[PDB]
Amino acid sequence: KNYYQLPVVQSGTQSTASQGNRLLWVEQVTVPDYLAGNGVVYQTSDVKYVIANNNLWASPLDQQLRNTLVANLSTQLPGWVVASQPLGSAQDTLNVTVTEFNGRYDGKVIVSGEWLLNHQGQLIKRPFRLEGVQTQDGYDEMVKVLAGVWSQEAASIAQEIKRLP
Amino acid sequence: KNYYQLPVVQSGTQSTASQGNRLLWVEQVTVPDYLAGNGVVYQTSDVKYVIANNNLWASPLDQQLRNTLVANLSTQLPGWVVASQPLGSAQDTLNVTVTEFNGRYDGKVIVSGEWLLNHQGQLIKRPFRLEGVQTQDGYDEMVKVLAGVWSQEAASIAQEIKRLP
Amino acid sequence: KNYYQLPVVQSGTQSTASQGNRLLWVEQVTVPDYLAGNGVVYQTSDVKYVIANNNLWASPLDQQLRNTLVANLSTQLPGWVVASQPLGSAQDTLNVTVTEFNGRYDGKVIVSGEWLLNHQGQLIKRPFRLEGVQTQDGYDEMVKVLAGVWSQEAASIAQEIKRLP
Amino acid sequence: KNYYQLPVVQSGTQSTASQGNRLLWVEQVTVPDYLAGNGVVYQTSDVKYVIANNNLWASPLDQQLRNTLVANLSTQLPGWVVASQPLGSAQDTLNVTVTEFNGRYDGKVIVSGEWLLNHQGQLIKRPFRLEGVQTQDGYDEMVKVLAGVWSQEAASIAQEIKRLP
Amino acid sequence: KNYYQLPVVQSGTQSTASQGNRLLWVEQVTVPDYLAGNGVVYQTSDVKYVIANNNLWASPLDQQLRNTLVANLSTQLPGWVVASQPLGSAQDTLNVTVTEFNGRYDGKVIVSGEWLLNHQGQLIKRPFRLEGVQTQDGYDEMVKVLAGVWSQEAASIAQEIKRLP
Amino acid sequence: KNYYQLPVVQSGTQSTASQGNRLLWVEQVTVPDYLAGNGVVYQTSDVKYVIANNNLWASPLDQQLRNTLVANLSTQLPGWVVASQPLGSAQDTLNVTVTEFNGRYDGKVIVSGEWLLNHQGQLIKRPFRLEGVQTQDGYDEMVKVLAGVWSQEAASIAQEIKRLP
Amino acid sequence: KNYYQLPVVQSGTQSTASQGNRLLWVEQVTVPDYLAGNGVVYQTSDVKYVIANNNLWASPLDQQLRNTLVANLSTQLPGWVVASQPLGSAQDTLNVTVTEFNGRYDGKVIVSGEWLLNHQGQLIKRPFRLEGVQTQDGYDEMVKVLAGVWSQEAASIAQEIKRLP
Amino acid sequence: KNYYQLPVVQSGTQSTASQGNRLLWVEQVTVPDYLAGNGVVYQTSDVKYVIANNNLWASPLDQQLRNTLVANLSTQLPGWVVASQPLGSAQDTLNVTVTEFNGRYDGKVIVSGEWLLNHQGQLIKRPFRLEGVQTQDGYDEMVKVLAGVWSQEAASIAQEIKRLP
Repeated sequence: KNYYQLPVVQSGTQSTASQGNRLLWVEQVTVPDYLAGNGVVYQTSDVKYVIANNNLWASPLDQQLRNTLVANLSTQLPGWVVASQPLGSAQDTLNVTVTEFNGRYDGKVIVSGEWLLNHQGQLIKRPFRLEGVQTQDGYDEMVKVLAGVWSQEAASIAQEIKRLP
Repeated sequence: KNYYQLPVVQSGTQSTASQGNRLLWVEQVTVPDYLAGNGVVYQTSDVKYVIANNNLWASPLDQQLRNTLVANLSTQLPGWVVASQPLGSAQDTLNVTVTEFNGRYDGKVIVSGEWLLNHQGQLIKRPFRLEGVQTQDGYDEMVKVLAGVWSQEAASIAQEIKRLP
Repeated sequence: KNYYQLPVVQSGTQSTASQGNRLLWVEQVTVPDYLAGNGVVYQTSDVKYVIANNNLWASPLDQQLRNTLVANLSTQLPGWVVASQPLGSAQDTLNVTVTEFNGRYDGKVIVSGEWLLNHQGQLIKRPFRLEGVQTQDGYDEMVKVLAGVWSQEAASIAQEIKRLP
Repeated sequence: KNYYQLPVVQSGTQSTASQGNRLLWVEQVTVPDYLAGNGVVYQTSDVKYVIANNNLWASPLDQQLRNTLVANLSTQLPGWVVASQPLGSAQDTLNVTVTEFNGRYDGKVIVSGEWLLNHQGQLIKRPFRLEGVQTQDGYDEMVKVLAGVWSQEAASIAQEIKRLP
Repeated sequence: KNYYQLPVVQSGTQSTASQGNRLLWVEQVTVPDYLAGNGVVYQTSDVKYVIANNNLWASPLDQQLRNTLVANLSTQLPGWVVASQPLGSAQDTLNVTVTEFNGRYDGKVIVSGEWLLNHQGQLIKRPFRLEGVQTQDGYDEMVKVLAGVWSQEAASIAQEIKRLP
Repeated sequence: KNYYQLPVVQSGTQSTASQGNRLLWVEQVTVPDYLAGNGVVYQTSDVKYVIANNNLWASPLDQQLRNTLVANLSTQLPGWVVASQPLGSAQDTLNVTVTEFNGRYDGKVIVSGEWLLNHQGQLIKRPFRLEGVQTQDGYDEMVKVLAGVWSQEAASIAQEIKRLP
Repeated sequence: KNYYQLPVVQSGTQSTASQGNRLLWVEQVTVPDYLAGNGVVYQTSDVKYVIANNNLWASPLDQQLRNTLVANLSTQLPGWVVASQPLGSAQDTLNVTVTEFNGRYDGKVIVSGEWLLNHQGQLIKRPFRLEGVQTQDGYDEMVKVLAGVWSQEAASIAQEIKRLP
Repeated sequence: KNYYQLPVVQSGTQSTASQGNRLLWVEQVTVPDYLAGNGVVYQTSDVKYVIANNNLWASPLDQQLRNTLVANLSTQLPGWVVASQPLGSAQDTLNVTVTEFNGRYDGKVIVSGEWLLNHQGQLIKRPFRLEGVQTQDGYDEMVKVLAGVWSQEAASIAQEIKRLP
């Protein structure tokens, strides 16, 4: 048995308060049943996949993505309070649905999905596709590159958030 | 065991929804139990079909159709915001039913169904049938052609949407 | 294993709108437990039946009847919007209960049931019995003649609908 | 395994319900668990019965009784509208209970029960017992005679209905 | 296997109406778990009982008692409408709980319980104990004497009802 | 397997409840899981007990206690109406808890508990312990003595009730 | 098998009434899953425990603690009405959570937890740790010392209650 | 099978909550399924962990964390009242999430997470990571160090609380 968990990070000891508002609530990262299960997958063909047997998630993938996104956004938004729990009526909402989170026959690892943001009536939706390479052909390197690309797309979302005050 | 999933396309930097009218919600695409089952269907006679036991959907087919439809509509409606979740009050609703999504014994592939749309009170209903050809013997080519036909019908829905004031 | 599904049809590309109203909602085609199951049946005597073993429905019979009736009424009512989903408060309702959907010892295939329609307080109920013959003694021909007689009774209902503007 | 179902009779072109008063709803006919079970009962002594293990109802007996009652009442009440579903506000309600629906060791068949009806506030209650004779040794003849007695009691209910202003 | 059912009776063709009111609703005859089960019991000692193996109830004892009480009260109250279903707001209520329904080591068969009646605020409660003898030592005779004593206590309740207009 | 049940005593012609104040409702007597289990308990040491596997309650002990309490209270309160179901608005409530209902290794039997009563707003709380002696070796004698002690405590409750204005 | 139950006590025949108020409601004694189960435990190390196999609770530990606390508080608060059931709106509330209820490698038996009291807005919370010794190394003595220390902490709570009129 | 539980510390005579402002409620500490499982985790590589099958939590880890946090906060906030249950209206809320609570293959132990607090409308969010060293080979020492780090983080939360007016 081999279980993997996305390394969750933290933003030091900033202790951000809601005095300057800037609230953010993160809903559940919706994921289809071929990634939402406990099985790590590796694209072997154009539409054919392969579910791993003993290479599983430590906790379900959607919860991992939600918590790591909350951590990455809290790190990459200094002065913002981002939480996976409801904050208030003046909070801005974020809904993420992941479409791909696997490797590929060429040794590449793909992340992709869509994210929507509600800011006081203004809704902004955007899809994303990103790729990384494995230095060593292993599930360990696969999950690590997955986490790296997850951090990349979290940084993209943080930039898009900081763009509109 | 082999698993197949329809590739969910994605665009680049998308638009916002502060206009309100550029909103569309794709409710879950309903399919009958012979398509709702996790097995791939192969039409062998006029009313006879065969469900493959070792060739399955990676995730349930209805969720795949809903997600791929949302992605295609988000691509060919750049000024709009198409989502698989509710988006507002003046948001538009799109209810799609799929009656056939399988191949035939003559080496061909069929996709048929219906769809209803609500544009600010006006309800528009349209059925559709489409037929493609898989050129190489294999379920992978069948799934590829199926995804292509699904994208073609999403483009048809986009064209019908753009035909309104 | 041999699974059968009623061939669902379509009405081209009419794109009927609710501007001229003419809404129709189709409730679930209620069917007793000797036909509502997955087992095709063949009347062997006056009250004795025979449930088939490997001759089953692709999807449950009631859902098949509901969807095929929606399709047949959409085809046979040009200018009407017929759906298996609620349309509005000004919609007319239709409730169908099937009593027989099998073959007979003489090679005949029987369809029968009752249908009720609500049009703004005016309720119209009517029973129906119809028969067809099988050119070849086979379950394939049986299901095909069943679909043909289903289309026949759908045409009867469409005429009864078009009778009262 | 042999399955039996009561033949559901049907009339031709029936009437409408714009008058309101010509409305009747047959609630689900209740039978005890010795009749609610899917097995055919054979009364062997005064209080002793035997439930056939290989001779069963095609669908549960209570639903069959409700449907056959609705059909018979729709036949012998041409000016009325009898349905197994609610029909309006001024609609009439018919609650039927069946206490015996089986054959006896002397070669005879028994059908007994009670029924209550609500006519515009006036509640009318009447019990009934009827006995027929099966002439040929077989469960098929028993079911035939049972259906005939059920039709006779439906005719009795129709006569009691027609006796009101 | 030997199943027994309390013979339910009827009151001819009186067709009692609610014009003279006299409504009666019968609640579920509550019975403890040593009689409420499917097992006929036979008192072998002061507090020791014996549950029969193949001598069972055709339908659960409480439903049998409720239906037979409804029938006996409808027979023994000419001009009253007694039902196991709610009748109206002006109806009188009856609640019965049986404590014993078995035979005894001496060949005697005991029935006992308590019944409460609500008539427009006036509540009348009363316990009862009654005994019968078996002419032949058999479960058949046991159930038959049980039904006879049930009719006896039903007659007692009918007298107590007719006592207070 | 041997089953035991406490004999539920019964009186003759009882009284009515038009006075309102002569009303009492016995809520379900609660016992812990070592008494709530269907097995008879035998106290072997100070805190050690043994649950008989083949000597069981005919019906769950708590329901037996509630019914026997209602019967005894109906006997020793002739002017009152004690029931196991709600009786009105000015009705009185009696909540009894039983902590011990078993025999001891010295050949003796124990019954202990508490009870609360609501008399027109005044809440009265009283605990109780009682000890009897079984004279002949056998679980039957134990159950007999247990029922006797239960009747004694019901008489105590009756005496406390009669002590109020 | 060896089952143990905390000896519940009683306060004679005081028959305390609510005329002088002094109500007390006891909520469920919340207990973690290593003590809340049916398994008696014995601390073998600093953080290592040992769950007993055949040394179990007669009824679940939390119910036992709740009932014994109700009894001890009723004994040790003369003139108060303490119950495990709601008493009224003017009642004072008590919430207890136990953290330890086991023995130790040195033969010591530890009880510990926290209790909170609500008296008309004034909330008073307090933790407690207490120890006892076993004269004989046995589970019997263990449960007995547990009950003794439970009585001790009940006396402490009774003193804290009597401190504030 | 070996079970481990974090020792829940306890103080002496604590304070009251009549002031209202000295109130804190610790909602249930949430951990992912790799920590929510009853098994102890041992981090073997960067993203690889191993869950011990025979070394388990005595009770679920999340409940243990909540209880130990409440106890520590009750110790280092003498003037406050910290509870695991709601305490009032002006009460403060503390939502803690734990992302890591396990040891590493270099002989070290990690505890990381986040926590949010609501002080009279002001929401304060802070993450934390802490690392200890187990000196003797054994899961017992690991659990000891884990409890120590948890107490250290509770002290950090107490310090952040005391930093407010």
